[PDB]
Amino acid sequence: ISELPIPALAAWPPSHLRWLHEPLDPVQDKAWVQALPKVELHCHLGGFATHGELLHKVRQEAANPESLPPVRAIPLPPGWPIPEEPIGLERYMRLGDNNGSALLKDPGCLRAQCRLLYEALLADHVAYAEIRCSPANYASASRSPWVVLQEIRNHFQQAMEETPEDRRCHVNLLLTATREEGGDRSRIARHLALAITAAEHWKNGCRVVGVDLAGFEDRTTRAAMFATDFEPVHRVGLAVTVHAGENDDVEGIWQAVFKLSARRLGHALHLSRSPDLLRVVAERGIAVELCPYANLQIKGFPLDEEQEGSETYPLRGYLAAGVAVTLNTDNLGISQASLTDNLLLTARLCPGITRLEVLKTQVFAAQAAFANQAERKALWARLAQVPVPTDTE
Amino acid sequence: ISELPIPALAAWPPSHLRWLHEPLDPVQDKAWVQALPKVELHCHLGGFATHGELLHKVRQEAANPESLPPVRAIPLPPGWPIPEEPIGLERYMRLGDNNGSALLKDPGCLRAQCRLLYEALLADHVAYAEIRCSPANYASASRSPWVVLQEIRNHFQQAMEETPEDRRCHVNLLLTATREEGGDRSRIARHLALAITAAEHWKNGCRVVGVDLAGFEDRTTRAAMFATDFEPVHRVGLAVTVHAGENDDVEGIWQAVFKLSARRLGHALHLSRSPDLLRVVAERGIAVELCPYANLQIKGFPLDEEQEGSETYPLRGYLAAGVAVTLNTDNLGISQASLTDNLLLTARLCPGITRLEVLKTQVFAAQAAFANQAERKALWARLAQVPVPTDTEQ
Amino acid sequence: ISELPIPALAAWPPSHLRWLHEPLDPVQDKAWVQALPKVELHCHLGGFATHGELLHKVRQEAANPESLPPVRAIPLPPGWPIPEEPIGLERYMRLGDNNGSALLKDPGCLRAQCRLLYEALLADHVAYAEIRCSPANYASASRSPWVVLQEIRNHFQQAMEETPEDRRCHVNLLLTATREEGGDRSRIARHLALAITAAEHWKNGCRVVGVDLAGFEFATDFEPVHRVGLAVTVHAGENDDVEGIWQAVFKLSARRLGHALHLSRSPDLLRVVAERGIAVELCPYANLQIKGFPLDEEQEGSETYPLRGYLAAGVAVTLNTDNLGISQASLTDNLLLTARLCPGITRLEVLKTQVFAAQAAFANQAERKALWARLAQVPVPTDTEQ
Amino acid sequence: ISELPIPALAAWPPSHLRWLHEPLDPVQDKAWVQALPKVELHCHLGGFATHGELLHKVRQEAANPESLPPVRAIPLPPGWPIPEEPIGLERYMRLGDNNGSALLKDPGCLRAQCRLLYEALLADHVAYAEIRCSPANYASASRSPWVVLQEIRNHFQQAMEETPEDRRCHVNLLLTATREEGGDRSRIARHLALAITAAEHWKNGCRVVGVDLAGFEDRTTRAAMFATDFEPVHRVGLAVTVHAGENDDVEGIWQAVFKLSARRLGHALHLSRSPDLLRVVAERGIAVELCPYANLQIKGFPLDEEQEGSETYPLRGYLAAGVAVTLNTDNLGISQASLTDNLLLTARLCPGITRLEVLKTQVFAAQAAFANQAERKALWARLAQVPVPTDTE
Amino acid sequence: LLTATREEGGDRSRIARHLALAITAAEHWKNGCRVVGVDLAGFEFATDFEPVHRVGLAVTVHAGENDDVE
Amino acid sequence: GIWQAVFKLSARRLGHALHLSRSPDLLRVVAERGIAVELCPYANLQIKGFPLDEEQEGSETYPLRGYLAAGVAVTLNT
Ligand SMILES: Nc1ncnc2c1ncn2[C@@H]1O[C@H](COP(=O)(O)OP(=O)(O)OP(=O)(O)O)[C@@H](O)[C@H]1O
Ligand SMILES: Nc1ncnc2c1ncn2[C@@H]1O[C@H](COP(=O)(O)OP(=O)(O)OP(=O)(O)O)[C@@H](O)[C@H]1O
Ligand SMILES: Nc1ncnc2c1ncn2[C@@H]1O[C@H](COP(=O)(O)OP(=O)(O)OP(=O)(O)O)[C@@H](O)[C@H]1O
Ligand SMILES: Nc1ncnc2c1ncn2[C@@H]1O[C@H](COP(=O)(O)OP(=O)(O)OP(=O)(O)O)[C@@H](O)[C@H]1O
Ligand SMILES: [Mg+2]
Ligand SMILES: [Mg+2]
Ligand SMILES: [Zn+2]
Ligand SMILES: [Zn+2]
Ligand SMILES: [Zn+2]
Repeated sequence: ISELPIPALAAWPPSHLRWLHEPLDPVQDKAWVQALPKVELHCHLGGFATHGELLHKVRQEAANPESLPPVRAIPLPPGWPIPEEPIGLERYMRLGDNNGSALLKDPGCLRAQCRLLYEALLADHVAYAEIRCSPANYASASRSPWVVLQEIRNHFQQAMEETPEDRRCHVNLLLTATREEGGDRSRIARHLALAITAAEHWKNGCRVVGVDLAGFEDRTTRAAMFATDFEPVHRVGLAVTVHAGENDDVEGIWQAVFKLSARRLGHALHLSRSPDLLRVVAERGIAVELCPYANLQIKGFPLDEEQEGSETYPLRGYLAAGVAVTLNTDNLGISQASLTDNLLLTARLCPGITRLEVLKTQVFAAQAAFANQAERKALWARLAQVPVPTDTE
Repeated sequence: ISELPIPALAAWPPSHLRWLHEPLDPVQDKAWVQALPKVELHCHLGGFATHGELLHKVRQEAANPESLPPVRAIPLPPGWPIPEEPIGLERYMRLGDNNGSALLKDPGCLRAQCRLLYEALLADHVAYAEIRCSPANYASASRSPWVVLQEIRNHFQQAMEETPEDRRCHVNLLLTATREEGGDRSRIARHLALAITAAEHWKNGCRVVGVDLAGFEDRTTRAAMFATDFEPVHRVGLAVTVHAGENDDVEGIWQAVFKLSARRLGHALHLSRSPDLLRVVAERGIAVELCPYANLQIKGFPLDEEQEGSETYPLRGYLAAGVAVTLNTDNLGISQASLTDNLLLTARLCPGITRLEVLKTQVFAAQAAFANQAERKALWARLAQVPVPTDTEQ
Repeated sequence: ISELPIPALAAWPPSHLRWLHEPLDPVQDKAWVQALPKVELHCHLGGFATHGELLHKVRQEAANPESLPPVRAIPLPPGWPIPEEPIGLERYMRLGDNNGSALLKDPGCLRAQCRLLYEALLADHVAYAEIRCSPANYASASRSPWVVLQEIRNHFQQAMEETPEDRRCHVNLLLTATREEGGDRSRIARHLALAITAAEHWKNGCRVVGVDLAGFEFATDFEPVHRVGLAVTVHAGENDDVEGIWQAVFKLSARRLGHALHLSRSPDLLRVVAERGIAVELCPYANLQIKGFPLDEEQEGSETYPLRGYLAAGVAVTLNTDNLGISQASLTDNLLLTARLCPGITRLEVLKTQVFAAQAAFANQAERKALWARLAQVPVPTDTEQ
Repeated sequence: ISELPIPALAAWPPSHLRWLHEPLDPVQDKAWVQALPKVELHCHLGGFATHGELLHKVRQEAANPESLPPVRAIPLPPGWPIPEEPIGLERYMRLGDNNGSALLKDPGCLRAQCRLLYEALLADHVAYAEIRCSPANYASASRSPWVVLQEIRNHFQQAMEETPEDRRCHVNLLLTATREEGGDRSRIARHLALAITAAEHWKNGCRVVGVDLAGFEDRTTRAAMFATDFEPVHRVGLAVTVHAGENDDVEGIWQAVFKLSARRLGHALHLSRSPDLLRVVAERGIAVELCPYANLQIKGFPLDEEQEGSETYPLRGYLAAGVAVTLNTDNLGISQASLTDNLLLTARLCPGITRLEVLKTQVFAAQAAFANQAERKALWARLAQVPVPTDTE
Repeated sequence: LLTATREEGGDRSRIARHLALAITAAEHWKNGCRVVGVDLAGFEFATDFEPVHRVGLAVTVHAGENDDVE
Repeated sequence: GIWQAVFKLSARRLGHALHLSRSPDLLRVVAERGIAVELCPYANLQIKGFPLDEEQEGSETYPLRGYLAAGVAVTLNT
């Protein structure tokens, strides 16, 4: 019974302790997954309402109506949400363009984004979430990057107060730095000053808990990421999370762990190919952020297989290796899946996956989260509220 | 019309122009200096209402008039503000313990501090001021350093908008990297991060224009500050001023100019010892900001000497070497002297200083201010209104 | 129920769960701490038997009996498990000069030293131990530091195979690279290169798991160490700078801090050290004898022992013995004197220090599964009658 | 009379002041500009007698006439000095091949290049000149770079002492480190060491006032410059000037102002592209030295336009932004025109340029010059004799 | 040989002036008496002597007043 | 590269230093400090290629004799 992830999970009927050790079914477990207290660690604010009804619930709430960019017709590929072929990384980002930097440069639209994203998290029974936003991308002449960030924190804090304590998703903000750094260096340290300042203005509720180092994928940005002083952010308590991904550079992942002191690696899909890096990423406690739907639509993986293979999703191999893996959503709108759908899609990507393994990902996520001693004492008290199975056999 | 700093002093009557070249009279010219549109560059906000009737008025404005610390009795040296013998900076910095860290943590006391200070700036006819504040010292559990800073800016911004354009003193903010109390890399990283964010939150009115690198005296405070990357400060447009008082350390001034890229030197009273450093300061146009009363009280100088001596005030020596010298007040309350008084003391401190030297120091200050093109155009328009003399009869 | 660190403490009768939350008895619980499966993370090989009778046993079975330097004179301070006053560190080092570099720079003696130390670990019911050695300190003109290290590993490896698997104490080596503030810097280079080479040589049984740092309390010297999967632990004893623990965590990439008794001074270091999982190695007897702490106080003051404060803050605190012979106290004794130093320490906290050590050990996946299973069999209480 | 650059312009009658604010006429103002006390801050010694009669005058005074290189065929592009199309830097550099480090290696020819150049400076009524030379390029087996530098300084000093004080141009020397790509980084060390030695040797008359980083237009010598430790040249009182490379890079300029402590920038024609860099350059007081003819022939700009544009000469944009802009001649021989000719071209390159703008540029040059307190007090006394207009209406 | 002596927090201009003088004199004279190297009476500064090595000047370290192999 | 090897790697031998004569200062430093230049004739010919069976010393000729005449310690290897 010691193999169980949660201490409260041991004191169950013996039948359920055998059900949890049985492979998860992606069709009949939609109700059990839909009630699990979940943790979200890789969520982008810009890619939430990128098309559909949500894209018009935000545009109808704009402060000024006549300034919104006209809705362009971005054709979602066929087979979507599950494309028959990968669409690449560049096409994946371009899919969500009716939101982000063009729709949320408005007090009204940005408030519909924060408020609509919180209800979606509550609809998925998420107990903790680190939302990744770029305030510097949304700043107009009158709206400073601090004004934008100060409103995002206040909108989420307002949502967290109107809900009861037991149905309350605790939202924390990660500040991402990407895109513009390829043409300047002032922005890389202009964005690290917000985090240091934002990490001190607020001490309770919604807080800026870390700095998200997007742009670690490119090579010139990586030149400026190690050409920047990161000790000031380390002293102030901010944690560092990095985007790995298409660039399959083992040397890049090595520098982040030991030069930037990164505590989480995003989209580390090619980590098993280096056996020496896997151990270091497994003994030091580094948490890997995996996104099932967002990786199938950008890289492609075999679905509905029978036995493990050479191009299988690395979720199973990481768990055996001891790596602390976590399943996330990446882009709730640019993709079409909630945190429940992603957890269910890891039964057609990873053959033989156990239901208890789905619970371990929410225990690893509950330890990788950049929360304090108070936030992480109410998160574990909510993961112990896992619902009893509906079938049991 | 050969060597005239202000260009409005060219259609100047020859009788008055010759009067401009005569030595300044400390007692008679008090009325003329009082009407001069001056520039302030070294003014510590927390040393304004240190004692006297001004200290009390900051204390009935307290939002919570029960947590106010008691009034500690801090006697002044006899003969203040002109002490018989210099008291040193350690004793000097303790005279203003009734205001500062204790007090100014109440939101009401800070608002009175900012508004009362602005009133004293209009009384001296100051056209541009750069107040040095440390928001990290007035912060509490419910008041972060950013909240304190945003309150200080909005108190000065309101006062600016309530004044006519022709009689308005434009106030800017400098963030001070504190003395030996500072030096921790977790504290100098917070001070610079706040300055970078505040340098961009505001683009009109009262603004944050630079960081004051106090504690340069401490040898342990150095090399924690040379170990921090000041490049992001320079990229965002923040100017660096170094508070180089209370020693002759020639190898520290050399590194501030060329490593920290500092643009102003505070209390550089030993520049004449190193002629090589004096040429670099004069040629590169680094402004040396001198504080007459604060220097006389802290370290002492001869007064009313007939001829220039070895220990004489270096104000005229700096001017002869083409150094952009500026005269400031340092601490309005602790020193117990206004900007007008500081200019008049130069006659006693520096023998034979002409009335054109005083006007030159104000032109030097206008060039050394951390002001953008919009504020410079307004400051230059105010410096062209030189008051007409009254005693041009000898 | 979701507060015990092992999913086996929960499924007990109600009274046992109630006896754990009571303060640990430093007398009655002697028979129960002795039966606990402990984990040792701060043990020095050069201080096992520095005087007494075990000095003779190591001295008896040398291989060059005409070389053994004569026994010097070591006055133990008054009583000494527990000194009346601190003796300092530099004095504390010289309390064990009858054993170490001199005696162990002889093939026969070094066999006894590793053979006897493993004997002590078994008697204490230790399921895991990371021993610290300095092979370059035992080298001669015909016994290179590699030869010394290879002998040490096989002596521990031989003992492990001679003991049954149920009672086996898995031992791993931890090379100590000490910063000579006056001495030559080559021995820093030799030790690091020796650990980088030993990392790949052995993959089963006794292994060289990491490098220890007695000094710098060196950033560029440790980049190669991190490539080969070696974990660095930094001594943080004498001196009281925060900037040393601040550059050990983020420049040397340290994963364990030894004798860090002044973390509470800084309020940001405690959060960082308690949010990244950095473990603090504490030695009750060694810290008491070196620096001195109030004992038997009925309340927690300003100078009290920081174990309970660290535990409240979430810092992963382990309890160790540092030097066995020099301190003259076993792991159970160190685990019992903590009650005297820390008033109100519950007996579940003592169980907490062992779980934290299990997560702090430099063992691999296979090593951890044997260590975790062995910790599952927690001994049932004996004196539960009140 | 509150923004007049020169204090002596306030005493003018209030009828010429109206003329002073009118746009510069490049045809009717030839006589007025020719009598203006001018300042030359960018003038290469090796590109003066590159062709024409001046080349043969220099070639005729050689001490070793048998060693004179043959006069090669250098065809100037058609339409010179106003090329029909830009000819580029590399082609522009090769126009001055009949003069340079071929004739100047002869001690006799060096006198002609140094004494004829001074005679061309008095024709333009220049009150202060900063000639930049590379003594290491004219060295021989029996003539070290220090020997060449002594002759250059003493040839200009002799001419300076044979001219009246109210008619004498004060010539100062700048040493150029011309970026040998990798093969010779000892040339940079040799160049900087020569400047430091000469910075203390002479304290009166002609002096070595600074070092010219003409090699900043590269990528490996820019890296060589950025690791050269310019600290010693800063302690001996030497100023630093940097050639803003033809490559449109902003990261180089940011390091020239804050890492090399440069006090001037040469051909900084792309400062407006970064609005944050133009603000720092305008506030710190860095002087941008612009050559109209050298820029119109190398890069090419629209001429005689009736209004501004997206490709117009950046003189007006820099002046409006509060930047210290100076007009120079660069290579006075290769460009085939004088300082007076360059000033009148701004009426064609920059439409609407006023006659008070050219006066401002001379005031900017007088403040950007690397002169001491003695040479500056004599330069201002010469700039106060502004010639009275000959038209007035 | 030109001696570039580090001072106890004294002057730093002479350590650079002597190095520049040595670099110039190494190329100035090629017969008879010559400047053949620089003497370092301090640091016993690694970024201050790259120009010395790039020109072929030999350096001799003038150790003293200490017993340190470092 | 030959500069950083000598003065930053503290090299005592240089392998395949066929372009030493391009920098007279570097050649003089190598000769004076006694740094040995190890040359491989067949490997250099097969990789770089040099004229063969000439009668005089050309610009592209193999740099052995030039290095020996300059006082450099040259070694021939396989
Ligand atoms: N897979 C990825 N790889 C690299 N960068 C990514 C990736 N996914 C998101 N980003 C970065 O995340 C940043 C934040 O995206 P977000 O969804 O919050 O909207 P946004 O900033 O408005 O987007 P955009 O930059 O596309 O207009 C974007 O700048 C994008 O550069
Ligand atoms: N060297 C200095 N460093 C920092 N602040 C200074 C200094 N000299 C004067 N001050 C004033 O101190 C203010 C912040 O510090 P604080 O008000 O606590 O003063 P203090 O000198 O530390 O002591 P006190 O509060 O007793 O006056 C600054 O805004 C400035 O007004
Ligand atoms: N508790 C400690 N604190 C600091 N340094 C220590 C400590 N214990 C040992 N060292 C250092 O580690 C080395 C000794 O390690 P070890 O105890 O394994 O061998 P030893 O037999 O005691 O050696 P030696 O006789 O050379 O001291 C020496 O550098 C000693 O300074
Ligand atoms: N416009 C320019 N941009 C960049 N570098 C330049 C420019 N003009 C000249 N230089 C550099 O200045 C160096 C010295 O120029 P100068 O005219 O004084 O010498 P020179 O005798 O003409 O030299 P050379 O024969 O090598 O061209 C030239 O070698 C060239 O490297
Ligand atoms: Mg010992
Ligand atoms: Mg030429
Ligand atoms: Zn992300
Ligand atoms: Zn001050
Ligand atoms: Zn040039």
